[PDB]
Amino acid sequence: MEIQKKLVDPSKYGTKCPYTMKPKYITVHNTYNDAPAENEVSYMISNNNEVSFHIAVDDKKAIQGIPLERNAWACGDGNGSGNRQSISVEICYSKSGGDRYYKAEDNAVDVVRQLMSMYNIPIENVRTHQSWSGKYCPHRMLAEGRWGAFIQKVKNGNVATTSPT
Ligand SMILES: [Zn+2]
Repeated sequence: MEIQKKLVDPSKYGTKCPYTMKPKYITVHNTYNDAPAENEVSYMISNNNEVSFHIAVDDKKAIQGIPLERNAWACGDGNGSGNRQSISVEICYSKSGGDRYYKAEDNAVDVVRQLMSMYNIPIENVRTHQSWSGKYCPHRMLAEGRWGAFIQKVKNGNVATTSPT
């Protein structure tokens, strides 16, 4: 999966990621609304709002907006774990639920494994927004029992042993 780079401006760092920290975990979220990942990033990096994320992936494209060598306020967990040292991945089109979501999820898989490989994050550190504080973000994944599946998919790169064929 190809990641786009339109990372946030240094002047916006201290509203999206004022601190610098190395990510040890990964936090996956599902989108409650449908939009291309590029839309989410363009919006998020320019926001004044506390909540930020690193990489957004949709069915079409994957775009990263917050530098991974910095924090991301995502969980509202303050200084606990993910807000400080996790990678926030936002799956776009989760609201759309259908084909756009299925690709977006599959695309996140490929993206997420890269972080596990590069930053040395075990699949055991991939957590939900609820796993830190309790905001239900991966709604689709949690409700349909697709979280564990996603996690196994990320483990290898989509075609891990979790899809019976
Ligand atoms: Zn969230």
